[PDB]
Amino acid sequence: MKKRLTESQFQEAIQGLEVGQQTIEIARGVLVDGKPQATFATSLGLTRGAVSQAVHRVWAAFEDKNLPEGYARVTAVLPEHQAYIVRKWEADAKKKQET
Amino acid sequence: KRLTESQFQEAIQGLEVGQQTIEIARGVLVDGKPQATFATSLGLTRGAVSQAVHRVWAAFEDGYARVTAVLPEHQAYIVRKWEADAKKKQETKR
Repeated sequence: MKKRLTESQFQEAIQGLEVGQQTIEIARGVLVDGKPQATFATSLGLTRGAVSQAVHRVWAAFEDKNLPEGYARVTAVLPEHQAYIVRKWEADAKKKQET
Repeated sequence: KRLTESQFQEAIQGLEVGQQTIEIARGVLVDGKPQATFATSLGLTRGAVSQAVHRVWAAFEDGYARVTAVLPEHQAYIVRKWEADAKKKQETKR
């Protein structure tokens, strides 16, 4: 990452999305305001996983609408060395997209 | 087999599930009720119930990191196979 969205991108993300208002507020706070997830867990009395779950739903909604040709979205838990390779792949991807 | 409420609380913190999953897991692992009671009461498959209980138990039992990325399809498929091969390894390990 970082994983960020403008308000305009955020609206596109939730456009026609089945999602509750609390999920939206957390998602907004994390993705467009840039706040850490742990703060929303503490303030709202939610587990860190519930918060992560809310952020992911909106982020995924956006990406699924903005996948370049030949690309796909993945979320997965991986041993650290594999996570390292993914980051490299992600960075390489981004440079090509930019170009 | 079983968990304390203290252990239960600890195990559910990182889980991305709905309250139903959590409540089934409490009933089975903390209060000790059979799984089939929840499949029957709620109208769930036994698989959905076993999966709910397992997620919570595995969280108690268990060099890893969470990644989220958009990649060229060939790499996306590899991540999914890695994840799969990793969970079947963590299934046995020994």
